[PDB]
Amino acid sequence: MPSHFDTVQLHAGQENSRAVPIYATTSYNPTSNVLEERIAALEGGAAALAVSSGQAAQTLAIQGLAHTGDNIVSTSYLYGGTYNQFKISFKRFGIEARFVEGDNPEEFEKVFDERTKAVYLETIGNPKYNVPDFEKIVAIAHKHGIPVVVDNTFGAGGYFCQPIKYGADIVTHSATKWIGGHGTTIGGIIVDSGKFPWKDYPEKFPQFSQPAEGYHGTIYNEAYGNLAYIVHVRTELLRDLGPLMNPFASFLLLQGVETLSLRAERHGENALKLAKWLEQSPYVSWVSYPGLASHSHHENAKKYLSNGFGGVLSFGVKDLPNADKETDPFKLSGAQVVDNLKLASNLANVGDAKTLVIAPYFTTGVTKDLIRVSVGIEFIDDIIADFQQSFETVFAGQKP
Amino acid sequence: MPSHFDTVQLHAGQENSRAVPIYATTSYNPTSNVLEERIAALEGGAAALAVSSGQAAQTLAIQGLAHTGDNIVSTSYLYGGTYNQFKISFKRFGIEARFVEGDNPEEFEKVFDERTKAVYLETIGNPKYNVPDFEKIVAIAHKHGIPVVVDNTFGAGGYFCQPIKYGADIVTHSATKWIGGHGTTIGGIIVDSGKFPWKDYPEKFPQFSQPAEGYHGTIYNEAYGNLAYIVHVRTELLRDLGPLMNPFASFLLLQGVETLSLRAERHGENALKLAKWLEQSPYVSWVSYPGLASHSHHENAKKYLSNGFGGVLSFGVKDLPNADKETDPFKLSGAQVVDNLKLASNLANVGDAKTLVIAPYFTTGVTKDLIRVSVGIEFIDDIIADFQQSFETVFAGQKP
Amino acid sequence: MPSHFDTVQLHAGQENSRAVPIYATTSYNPTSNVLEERIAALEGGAAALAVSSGQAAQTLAIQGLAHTGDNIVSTSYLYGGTYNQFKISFKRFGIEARFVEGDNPEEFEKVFDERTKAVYLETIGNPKYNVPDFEKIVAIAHKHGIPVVVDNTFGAGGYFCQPIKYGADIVTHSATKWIGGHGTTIGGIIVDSGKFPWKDYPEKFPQFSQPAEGYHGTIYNEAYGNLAYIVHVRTELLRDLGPLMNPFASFLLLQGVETLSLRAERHGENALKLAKWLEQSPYVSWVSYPGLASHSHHENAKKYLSNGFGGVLSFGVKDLPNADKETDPFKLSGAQVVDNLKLASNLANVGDAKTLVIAPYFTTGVTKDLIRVSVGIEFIDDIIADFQQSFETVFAGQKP
Amino acid sequence: MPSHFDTVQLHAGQENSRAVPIYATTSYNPTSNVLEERIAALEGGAAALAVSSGQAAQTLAIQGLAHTGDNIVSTSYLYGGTYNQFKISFKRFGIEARFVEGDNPEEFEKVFDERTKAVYLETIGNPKYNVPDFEKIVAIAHKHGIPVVVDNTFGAGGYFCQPIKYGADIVTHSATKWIGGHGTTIGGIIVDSGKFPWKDYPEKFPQFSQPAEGYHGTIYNEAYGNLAYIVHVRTELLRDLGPLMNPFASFLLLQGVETLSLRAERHGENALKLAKWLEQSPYVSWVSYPGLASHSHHENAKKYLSNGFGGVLSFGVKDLPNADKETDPFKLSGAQVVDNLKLASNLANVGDAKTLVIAPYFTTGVTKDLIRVSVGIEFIDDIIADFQQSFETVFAGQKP
Ligand SMILES: *Cc1c(COP(=O)(O)O)cnc(C)c1O
Ligand SMILES: *Cc1c(COP(=O)(O)O)cnc(C)c1O
Ligand SMILES: *Cc1c(COP(=O)(O)O)cnc(C)c1O
Ligand SMILES: *Cc1c(COP(=O)(O)O)cnc(C)c1O
Repeated sequence: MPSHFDTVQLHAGQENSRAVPIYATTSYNPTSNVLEERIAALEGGAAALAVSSGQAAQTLAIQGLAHTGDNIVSTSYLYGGTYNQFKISFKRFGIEARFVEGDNPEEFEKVFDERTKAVYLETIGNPKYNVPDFEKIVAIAHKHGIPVVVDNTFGAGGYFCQPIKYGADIVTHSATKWIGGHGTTIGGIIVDSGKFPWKDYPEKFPQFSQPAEGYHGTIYNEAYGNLAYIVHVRTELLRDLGPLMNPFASFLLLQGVETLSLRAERHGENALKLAKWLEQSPYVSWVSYPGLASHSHHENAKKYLSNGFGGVLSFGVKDLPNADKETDPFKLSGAQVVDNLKLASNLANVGDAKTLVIAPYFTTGVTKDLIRVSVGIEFIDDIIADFQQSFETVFAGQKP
Repeated sequence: MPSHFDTVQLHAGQENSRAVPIYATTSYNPTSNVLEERIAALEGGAAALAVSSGQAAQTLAIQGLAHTGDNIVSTSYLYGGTYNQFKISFKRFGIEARFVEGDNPEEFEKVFDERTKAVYLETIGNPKYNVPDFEKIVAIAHKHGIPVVVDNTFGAGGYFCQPIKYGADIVTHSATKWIGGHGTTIGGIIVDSGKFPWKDYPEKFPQFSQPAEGYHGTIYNEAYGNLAYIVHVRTELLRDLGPLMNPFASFLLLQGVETLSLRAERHGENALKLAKWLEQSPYVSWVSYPGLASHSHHENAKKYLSNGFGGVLSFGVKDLPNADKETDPFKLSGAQVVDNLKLASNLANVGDAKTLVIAPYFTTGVTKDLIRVSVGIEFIDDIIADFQQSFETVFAGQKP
Repeated sequence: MPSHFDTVQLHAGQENSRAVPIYATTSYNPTSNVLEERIAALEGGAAALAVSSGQAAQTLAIQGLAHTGDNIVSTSYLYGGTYNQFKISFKRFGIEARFVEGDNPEEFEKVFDERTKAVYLETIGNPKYNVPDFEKIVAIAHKHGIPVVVDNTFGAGGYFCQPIKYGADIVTHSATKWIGGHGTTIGGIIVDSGKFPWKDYPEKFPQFSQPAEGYHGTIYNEAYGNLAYIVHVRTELLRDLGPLMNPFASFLLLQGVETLSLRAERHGENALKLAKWLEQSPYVSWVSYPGLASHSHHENAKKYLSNGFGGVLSFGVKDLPNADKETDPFKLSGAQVVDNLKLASNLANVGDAKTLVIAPYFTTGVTKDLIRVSVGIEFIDDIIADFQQSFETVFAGQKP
Repeated sequence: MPSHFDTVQLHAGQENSRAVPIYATTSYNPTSNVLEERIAALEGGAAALAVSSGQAAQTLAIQGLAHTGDNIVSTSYLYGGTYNQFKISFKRFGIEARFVEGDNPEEFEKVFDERTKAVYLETIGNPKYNVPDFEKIVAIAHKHGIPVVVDNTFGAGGYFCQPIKYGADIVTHSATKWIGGHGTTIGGIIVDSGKFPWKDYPEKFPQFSQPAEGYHGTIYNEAYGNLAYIVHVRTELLRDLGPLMNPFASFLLLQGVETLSLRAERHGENALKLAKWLEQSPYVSWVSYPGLASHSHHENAKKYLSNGFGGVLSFGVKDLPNADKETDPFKLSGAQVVDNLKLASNLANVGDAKTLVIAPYFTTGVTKDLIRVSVGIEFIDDIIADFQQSFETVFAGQKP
């Protein structure tokens, strides 16, 4: 299970002061550059760009492809923060999001036209935890000269999945999650594979083909070759729109990256064990996790993930007797179970070293019985023991 | 000079640990909140929002007003980065920037239609340091139901000018400059006056009057009344597009604010004394600074600024013999003066406590003789002596 | 009023990235070195050393001179924490502190013996704010081959007093106070004049004259000449005993240093004005401030202080009716006034930009009527008004 | 391998903002408080104190036991910096360090007298990695009423050893090393088991028995019972002597602790494998690591360590021809091996996630051939391959 990734996450971008300085300066960012190269190296990309958040990394990524009058094609299985960004905020920019339920390859193609500037996927989709069929979707997007953008947040900076290996062109990360690993720092990363042939599609992507008025009349394809996309995103979009990552955030996230494979491995082993334990528990109706045999999209998971199946799972708790008669929400077995955990923390992030839970129906396909768990790196027996005592307290004196 | 500003910059938002904790967390920003409240109070606004840069402040401020198909109307006296942002970047979003030379208010009205969603000004415009006629431009924009957005970066956090006092609706700052004060930290702020009556223009500004699909069906005008703009910018745009200020940035900027009035006063007084001296120098051909009586906009400057005239001036250095015959740039007198400076630092920021100079034709009204100076809070005799010794070097073996 | 000091506090040690990096590194401090060189220049010293606290700066400074069996001679007008340090902690190290009273030099001579390794002064002593007669005490210490160590904390980093200019050998600072300026960061500085002739006293100070076994047999006097003291303190004491300043602290203190003269000037000016105003107040029995003619050591203050008289003052509030008939402490006017302050903050620090108060008799001569103010840089009229409204409340229904 | 240590390292001290705020304040440290409770829980201690560095932790730890005229008794197998501290700087304090070669209990006893205030040991001693016989040495120390102080730095925060379970009284750490884990942050920890019965030695330890003049006449043994040591060290020594830990360092170290078990396990496993590999190399003359069967102390090591044998090893490289005629020491083989390493970094720290090497003859038992290696958590094959390619280069064109 140890591999070269362990070396890369400590050395890529550090060429020759051993720790990298916080260049807290406006004027002459080396700290962000190390981070960028390291995540590039871990993803199997050519270059990367750091921005102030996951949401910013997704925003710039798409705005570097699509302009007013354009469209993008996305899975409907969206991290809920991405869904509003797409359907609502992007619409105010004249960018139309088109959603393909299920991920039959020919369903994608039926909404393609010449104004389609990206296909957008998530490595592990919220909230059915389906892994996309990267090869089929990439073949069909590339056939029509459309680049593929993948949110690989749940791939933990490349540890569980490197979608560039399966043909993805652009990868985005909420580094806020597993890359940082400690719930201290918000950040995003955009990674360019450097393999999408912009030159073949000068009319679809004029931003790389035509002199850039905003950058000394540079033709990005001529001046930067295969890095045209990421250079344009840096020199025009980041410059003009300004979601830059603070060097202190760059520093903290570099600290996390140094232990990424160790943390992620443990997150995955703990999540698979917790998911298996929940599934056999008499308190639980169902569990959703990509590493369970019972998972529908397990075939893709097995093919495209490695070293495990991600840090996150969902499960439903069985009802208290008199389930639907109870007029009060908070008194339902899901919210109760969350309120009685002592180890797990009730809050909305994922990718902390600490185990985190949320019961969606009660604050933020959301049923009342549903608990989402970002599984931490605590001792698995204490994690399980925490759920068990919560179940016990909630179903107090009353078989499961 | 001392005023209640001195008290506010230390106490607004810390009404109730004596220093403000850096809450480097993702999950449950309070440092950001103190900064926002403090800049709001100094500018006389109702509320504010901190974001990752000045560029982002301007981007979100406009994107909270204008959607694709809309237009905005702007002075053409723009900060370099605002120009490309407006001309090139906003165009990709379907927002048309209409530029209007001079500060005749009839030039503004000329280019209004009912899809005009903002008028945009700079308190002290670049590169000629023109202060606009706030009263007249506001009057005419408000007549047509159009809100006025003012980049008050050169007003130093409200110290040299509070555009809201003259009817501005929205104020944006590069907090990177004088607010921070030390060249360490990038950051932006948006300040809402809360005096623009969104309710009276339900169709020009649908984002405040129609149910927000991306925010639980809320009608911002109904739920948040006079704070509809700023709440929308926060809960929709900031959330979806993601240019968040890091808490370490919030923290350092808060430290700068606490001395803003002390610093800005000294920047003002030093700039004026440098300007007057350059105006008597045999080595100078012209000087541009709003507090000089010879400046074309000296009247507006006197009426809308107070406590001084800002920290930035430009001047032209006398030509050396063979100036147009000279083919090589670096031997032009401007580049040579900048090269021989010892105290001043050659870089592009403004608003550092250190004095900074740039000869924009020899790096980035961009004529060959032109030196721009952001005048620092060094002892004035040391700043002057620095220019003097360089002039002497550059022009040696001649007659001043 | 402005002087070269304003240039020095921005430029010294920044030799040739505009801001100084945070080198958060164990291995290869540069940030620290800038702070050191800058405070040395501000104090007219040859070199300096940064350490984790004012208490650490005092400890190492003394342990750089005195060993077990030795004594030092100190004013008894000690900041509270220095007294315990000296009388109690130093004793466990076999260093005996001898406390001399008043300013008279002859009393100094009487307790001097061949094992006296230092004389210790404070620039403004607690809590009577008496300034020492530097010239007489230095003359009589130097006659006996004894160096003078001065805690110049209340000197505000050289702004109000540079004791080295009156012959002091070694100056220490709690940089926690005026040097940082914001109550955020704890730190200490030791400054060496480089002017004490260690070579003339090889027996009194063997640590500079005998091969140092702890440092490869170096004789500090030969290898480092006039810097023997500070090099010995760095390379032996800091190394072995370990009170090192973290580079983040170094960074924040440097930011404060950049406005030192502006803050200190305002603190001094506001304290004098407050002091005068309290004196004429009929709620006030007495006022102690070095810049009042009423002060007993006024003449030392005017000879050795410049640009003002420090940031700190004490005063007595007149008794309420039933003065000695109150056996409840908290009903006395002193405590009542601090509780009804709205702008001032009640805590034990000095040197914050904000106004700080304490009634030491009701938590930390220390009489029942006494309030200690560290006067901030708020608008003076707001500070005064805060006292008045407090007075009026406490004395409501009763004459001044 | 995974255990409860994994939960404790995440949760101890964070009872109920999910991330710990950085309280950068001088006035009212909770960040340090979390780190102290955590390291105490990981060591099996009652309480702990954070200080500016490991050197400071060792200094205050001893100064809280021994006063002028006292002695302590110490292994001779000391980390370099400790030896100078003990032999030289402590002597200036009137504390005599009595060094006891070897690890026979009885040799400790022969230098005990009634002024012996500590026995000081190291978990893995330098420079030959000997583990002391804890049980035997604690029994003879405690028989004479002497507390045992253990530098457990190389125990990695309790992961490889918890000396308190073997009867140690006080444990110190350089948290600079594995606790922190990234070479970013300097710090120390003192841990008190709360088991040493101070009340039975009121004259050997008057600091806990006699009213404390430096702290309100308190008798630590009465007011604080079994926590008298750690409270006296905090409220008197830390307060007067001032080696405070900055909250930024607290925060960074807390982040490191959250991955301690995962890092330390990989360090231990990587060192053992590198050790074994070195043992099959034709370029190596000897290897020293506690986990090898050939190590002199292998039995103590097996008894008192667990989960591995620590992260550091040393070895000696064969000479190149003409050792003795070489007059440039950078042309010797140990130096050349270090110079040709690509992955390993040449510097003095240990306990970084990166592999570090030093050949101490060429910089800081120190012989020509010695390389010390702090083995990092890179992929072991990369680490081995680095040494191999280095040997291949240095000894190119030769017999092996
Ligand atoms: C958290 C998250 C995001 C948004 O990231 P931020 O850094 O919080 O802006 C987007 N993608 C995935 C799948 C996420 O989990
Ligand atoms: C610097 C500047 C900007 C841009 O702000 P950043 O914080 O550098 O993104 C905006 N307008 C003015 C006038 C500024 O000087
Ligand atoms: C605050 C103070 C000290 C102690 O400094 P710390 O940085 O608080 O350890 C010493 N001397 C003076 C006069 C003080 O004001
Ligand atoms: C590094 C170290 C120390 C000294 O700690 P610092 O944090 O460098 O002051 C002492 N003991 C051990 C064994 C060491 O490894």
